[PDB]
Amino acid sequence: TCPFYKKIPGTGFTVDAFQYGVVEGCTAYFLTHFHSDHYAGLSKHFTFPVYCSEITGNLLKNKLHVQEQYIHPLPLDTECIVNGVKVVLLDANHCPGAVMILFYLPNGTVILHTGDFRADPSMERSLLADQKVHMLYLDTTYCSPEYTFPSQQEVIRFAINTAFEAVTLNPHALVVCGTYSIGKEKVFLAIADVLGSKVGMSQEKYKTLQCLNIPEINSLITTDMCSSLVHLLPMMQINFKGLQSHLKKCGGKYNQILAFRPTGWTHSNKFTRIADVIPQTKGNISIYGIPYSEHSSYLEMKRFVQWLKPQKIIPTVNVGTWKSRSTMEKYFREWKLEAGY
Ligand code: NI
Repeated sequence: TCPFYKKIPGTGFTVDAFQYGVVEGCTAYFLTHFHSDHYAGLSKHFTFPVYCSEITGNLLKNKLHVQEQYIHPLPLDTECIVNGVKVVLLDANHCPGAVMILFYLPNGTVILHTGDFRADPSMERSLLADQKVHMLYLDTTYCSPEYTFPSQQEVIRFAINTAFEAVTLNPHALVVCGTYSIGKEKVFLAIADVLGSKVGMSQEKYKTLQCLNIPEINSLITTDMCSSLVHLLPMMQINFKGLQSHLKKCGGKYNQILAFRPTGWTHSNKFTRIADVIPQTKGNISIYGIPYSEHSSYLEMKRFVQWLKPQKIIPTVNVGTWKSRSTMEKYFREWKLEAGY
């Protein structure tokens, strides 16, 4: 059944709750972003109102074939009334179209639902600065102190420098980047930009990217693989067997592959820095795992929460085990005692 952490009290609303059939008493279904664990269950047969960003609405229409009459896109940073309740959508700094949602309950309670987010100090100057938030539904993906990772900017500088050096040393090297969802587009766009190439990809992935309102996108991507020296493949294909296979497909146009796997966290984060990362190499193929995250580090999460000073925190990630739930509750209490709320 629908878990309590997907329901907004005092309303008929649910958030990211499309796989339970009809939720008894739901009058509006919000969707924070287009990732499959969140939209799971939506299709052309859905007949309840879906509230979301413009970009998530484009993906629902074009990829899932949800009918236009059930898609309700809302502008960001704008007070809107939904079924009698004031809401605001905020940029979540996750993937394209991803939002946080502020609910203003008729009784005066204010609720923030972060969806999935990567906390940033810029959020401290949004419409959140303007009133008190009582209850926080929090993306706790990386809620433990071991989870450090570099800034997105640091990671993209590493990727750009690595690729430019490799291709300038060997003009017959191909760059491949893995993907299995929307998000982390800066990785392949930044590398293609420094190399004066468009990124080449499958017709399905091109269609997905043409839904994201990225400025000048027609100048940056293509379905013509041959004309491109940055290819995107399914993340599954980013291994030596998959890459040797791919290289055969290019008809001796290339003699070397340099591949990127943008992971979340991996345990080499605890020891090694970004300047010191090394690839796995077999033959003329080298694979770099780069820690490009679209979720909060522990410290970023902690700063946001200590700034916001909520009365109550409801985790939305890692909630399935008693050990995880207890660990999280211990950090929340530490944070509240340190900051004095
Ligand atoms: Ni997500």
